[PDB]
Formats: sequence, C-alpha cells, structure tokens
Amino acid sequence: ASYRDKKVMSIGIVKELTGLSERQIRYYEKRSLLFPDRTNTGIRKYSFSDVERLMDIADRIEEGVQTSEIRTELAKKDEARKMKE
Amino acid sequence: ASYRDKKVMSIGIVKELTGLSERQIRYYEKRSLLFPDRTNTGIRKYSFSDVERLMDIADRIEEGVQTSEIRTELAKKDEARKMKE
DNA sequence: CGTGTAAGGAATTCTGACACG
DNA sequence: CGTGTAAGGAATTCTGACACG
Repeated sequence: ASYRDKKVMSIGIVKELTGLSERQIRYYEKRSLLFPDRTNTGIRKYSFSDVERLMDIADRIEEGVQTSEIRTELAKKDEARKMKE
Repeated sequence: ASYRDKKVMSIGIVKELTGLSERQIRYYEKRSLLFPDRTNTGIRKYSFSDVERLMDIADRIEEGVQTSEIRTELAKKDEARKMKE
C-alpha cells in the first residue's frame, strides 16, 4: 500500500518492469497520463502504482485508444478512487 | 508483499529512506548483512525489505552491537522467517 | 570497528532535434 | 499519433585508497 505509492524507482527499472522504452514512458507523462516525482537534480522517480498505471496505458494504446482518450479514462478512475476512500 | 521484496531502488533513494550514507550501506553489505542485487552494469538494487533490514541494522549498531553480532542475529531471523512460511 | 572524504572511470538520465507519417 | 535514434551535458554510482583509531 504505502510500498505501492512511494516514488522510489528511476526510469531504467520501470523500463524493465513494463517493457516500455524511455521514450514511451516520458511521452505518456508529457501527455499528462501519469505524474512521476523529480529528485532535486531532475531525475524522475516512480512508484509501483505508476508502473501499473503505465501498463494499463500501454494496453489501451494496444487496443487503439489515443492518449487523449486514455487521459479521460484515467481522470474518471482517479476521481473514482477518491470516492472509494 | 511482492512490492516489498522486489529489488528496484538504487542506493541514492535508500540513503534518503534510511538516513544512512552510501559508505554505511555498502559496508553493511560487505559485512554480509544484506544482499542487494546488481544490474548487469554493476549498480546495486534494493527492495523495501532491504531498506527495513538496513534500518534494523542501524538501530542495533546504535545500541552498540558489532556487525558480526548483527550478522548472527540476522541469520537466526532469516532462518526463522523460512519457518513461518 | 565503523565511517568520512577525495578521485577517476563507467553508466544513467535529461532535453530538444530530426525522422516517419 | 506515437516512437525510434543520435548528441552533448549533468548527475549517479562504483571501487580502492587514505584517514582516524
């Protein structure tokens, strides 16, 4: 849970965990699909929940959904999550 | 659980999480107190369980226990863990 | 014993560009 | 649209040494 949301992995490990390239991972963030934190030196840090978020994103893109559509879906899920709490 | 044991953090994040220097973290490993994995390029990777292991180590060292004594205690705990499973 | 620092080398990540389309 | 690559710069980690004790 806390382990799941703590931003502690750099992009290289995420790449290995998701099978996504750095290009893809940074692009999804650029498309406001996820929000990694940044060390004070500019290095992006991801949590396990981010990794899972990235895999769901990749799956949707596989089924032919544009990032914009994915952003809408993600927004609903995020809102929904705030409800179950 | 799986999140807890997956080796995914590099030493910089561990330092920030434990408050230990790189010197201390690498030394404890050298004293066979923990076993981080290594990327194929030589970079040590730690899991959340490692981070907690490191904090317990630091606490024992605080109470004046030598690394050798800590290694014995850790060995028992590891053996005990294999029992509760 | 345990931990601090200086020192160069290797590896990682960063951004913006060029490319295809 | 989404993703690949080349390109230099900044930041990270690595090991072994010197230091105190």
